[PDB]
Formats: sequence, C-alpha cells, structure tokens
Amino acid sequence: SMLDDAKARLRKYDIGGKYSHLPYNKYSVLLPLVAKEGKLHLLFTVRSEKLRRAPGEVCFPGGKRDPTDMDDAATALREAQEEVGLRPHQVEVVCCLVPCLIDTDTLITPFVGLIDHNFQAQPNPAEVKDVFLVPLAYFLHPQVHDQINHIFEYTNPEDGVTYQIKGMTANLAVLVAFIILEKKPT
Ligand SMILES: Cc1cccc(CC(=O)Nc2cccnc2)c1
Repeated sequence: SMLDDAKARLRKYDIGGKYSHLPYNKYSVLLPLVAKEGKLHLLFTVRSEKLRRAPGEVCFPGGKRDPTDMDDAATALREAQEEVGLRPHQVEVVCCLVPCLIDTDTLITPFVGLIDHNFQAQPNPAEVKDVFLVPLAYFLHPQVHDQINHIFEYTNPEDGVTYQIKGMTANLAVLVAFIILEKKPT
C-alpha cells in the first residue's frame, strides 16, 4: 500500500539514536505526513507573529527538548501536541532523519510521523498563526523564487493563499519527498 510503501522507504534512512546523546542545545521537529485524496501531504505551521524567533515564518511543529522528554522523538510529539493539538495516539513516528547542525551549539533532530486520518488541527494561537498542508509531490517541482537564496511559493488551490517556505523547513520537505517519491511506477 501507499502508506506501507512510504514507511518502508523512510526506514532505510533512519539514523535512530546515533547522534542523540551529543552535548548540544537540542531541538526536535516533526515532519507530519497526512494522506488525503489519495496522495501524501506534509503538514506545516505558520509561527505566530508574537514569537521572538522567526515570527510569521513557515515551520514544522517542534521545539526545544525539556527534562520531561524520554528521548528526542518525545520532544517532537510534546511540542506538536502543544502547537497543533496532535495527540500521541494520532501519530506513528517512523524514523529519525539526519539531524541539522546550527549556530555551532545546536542540533535539530527531525522525525517523520504518519498522522491519523481523523486528526484535525487545533492551532494554538499563542504559537501558531496557521496550519496548512502541501502535497509531497509539490517539492519535486516547486515554484522557486530567489530572494541570494531559494524560496518556495506554494499556493493552496482551496483558497488561493500563497505561503513562502524557506531554509531548513524547505530543505527537509524536499528530502522527505525524494525519499518517498523517487523511482515509483505510475
Ligand atoms: C524547521 C524548524 C527549525 C527550528 C525549530 C523548529 C521547531 C519549532 O520551533 N516549531 C514551531 C514552533 C512554533 C510554531 N510552529 C512551529 C523547526
């Protein structure tokens, strides 16, 4: 099946806990895969305009590890619940992708999660201004604007709203799309 095929592909790229004990300032992100209308989508947030870091930017759910977290995956799931109301029974964490090093002292660990079809986002407005889906296939043929660095513009055909997706968030989206969608019979 589509979902079994995605999980099988993803597992081949799982680094697991290899980098998890290293003494960094630690953050995790959840790359949430949603199946709608027979296709996979990624779920993104738009960060509230009131956050100090990166107000109004498109981001995956996630945040800083805290002492309660059993592991880095727990961080991602805790933060996703806080930001968009995703409950743990509503997500299957399939793998841990390559971590992202930033600022010389920070390591961001991305986890891919399969999201239950009955999940409906409840954006927490103190953290998230919007939640939206993008089809995973978009990231194979994105609409690129050069601001010099590359920015994706995605327009939701449901409402005509355009989102800008940049940086680590854009990079990770492409990676997930390659992993899951490369070399597939039609
Ligand atoms: C791509 C990336 C880079 C750095 C940190 C994060 C996690 C995060 O802060 N997510 C978040 C927070 C609040 C609202 N929406 C999303 C993600």
